[PDB]
Amino acid sequence: KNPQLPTQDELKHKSKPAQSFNNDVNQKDTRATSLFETDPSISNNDDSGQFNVVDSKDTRQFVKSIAKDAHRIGQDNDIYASVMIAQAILESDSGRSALAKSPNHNLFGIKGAFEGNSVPFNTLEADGNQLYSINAGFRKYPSTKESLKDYSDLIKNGIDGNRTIYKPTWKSEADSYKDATSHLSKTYATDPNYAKKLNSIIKHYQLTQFDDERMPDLDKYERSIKDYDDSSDEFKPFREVSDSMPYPHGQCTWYVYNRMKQFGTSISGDLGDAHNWNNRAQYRDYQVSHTPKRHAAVVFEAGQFGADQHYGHVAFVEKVNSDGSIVISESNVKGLGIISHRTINAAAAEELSYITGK
Ligand code: NA
Ligand code: NA
Repeated sequence: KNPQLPTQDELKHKSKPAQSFNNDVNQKDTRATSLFETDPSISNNDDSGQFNVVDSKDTRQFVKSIAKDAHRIGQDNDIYASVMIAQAILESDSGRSALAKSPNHNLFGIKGAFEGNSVPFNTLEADGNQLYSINAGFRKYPSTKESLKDYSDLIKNGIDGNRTIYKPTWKSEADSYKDATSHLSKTYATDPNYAKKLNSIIKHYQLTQFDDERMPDLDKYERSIKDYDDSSDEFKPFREVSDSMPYPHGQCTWYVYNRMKQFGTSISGDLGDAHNWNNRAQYRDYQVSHTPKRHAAVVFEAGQFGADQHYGHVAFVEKVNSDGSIVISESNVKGLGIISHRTINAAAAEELSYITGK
C-alpha cells in the first residue's frame, strides 16, 4: 500500500492527461516536472541509451537555492545529496511547478499531508508507454525548509508495512548514486525511465560535488557544468522560453507553443485540445492549410493515423523534405516527459493541417 504510488481509489477515477485548461482543470492543480530528450549519441547497445536534460538557467539557480541544505542533510542523515537534488529538480521542474512554489512548497512531489495540511493536484503516471493522470493529495508545507526535512524523513523512516522501503538508497547501502537511483525506479514513481532521468540530471548538473564532506564554493558551480555537443545536430536545441503557461506543462500542446516561440512566432492559448487547433486557428485569423510548411504547428485530427482517438495530436514541423515528407518534434508520445521526433511520409503529410504562427 505504498502511498507514493497510485492507490486503488485513485486508479478507478484515472483520466487521460489533459492537453488544455478549462474551468475545471487549471494551473493551480496541474504539476510541472522536468522534460527530457533522447541523447543523440549512438549508444553501445539497444539498452544503454541515455536521456538529456533540457538545459536551463532556472535549474542552475534552483540548484543554488538548495545545494547548501541538501549537502548538510546528506552528511547528517546518510543520504546522497546528488540524488536528493536531482529528485527536487525532476519532481518540481527546477522549482517552477505550482506544487513547488508558494503556498505549497512541496519540492519532491511527496503525496499525503504534512501537519494536517494538504493540496490536491493532477499528477502524471505511466504504465510503460500508456500515460494517465490521477488526482491526489500532496503535502503542503509552510516553506521549503520543511519539504527538504520531510524528504529526508521519508527516506530514513520509510512507510507502514515497509520501514526500509528506501533503505537501499542510503549511502551506506548503495556503493554509488546509480545504485540508489535504480531503487527509486519502482518505489517512488511509476515513470519507467525514472532512474535514467535522475542519472541524467546528476551527471549534467555535476551534483556529486555536493556528496562529499566539504561543500564547494557555489560561486564556481556554473563553471563546472559542461555543455552537451550540439554542433552536429540538424536543428536548434529545445529550451523553455516563456514564463506563462497557456497549456498544461509538457503536453503536446504546450510543447508546440514553446517550440514555436524559440523561432519568434506565437500561437494563442485558447486553441484547446490538439485536434481543435486547426479549426480554431483558422477562425482566429491564422494561415492554415494542407501544404506542409517549415516551423508550422502540424495538426492530427482525433483518431487520425494513430493519433489519440479523442484529442488528436499536435507537433512542430522541424523540416519539410524535398520528397514532400516532414520531420516533426513532439512531446509525450514516446514516453512520460519525453520530447521525441519522427518523419511522416509524403502521402500522410499532405493530409494534415499546418498552422503558421503570428
Ligand atoms: Na480540428
Ligand atoms: Na500518430
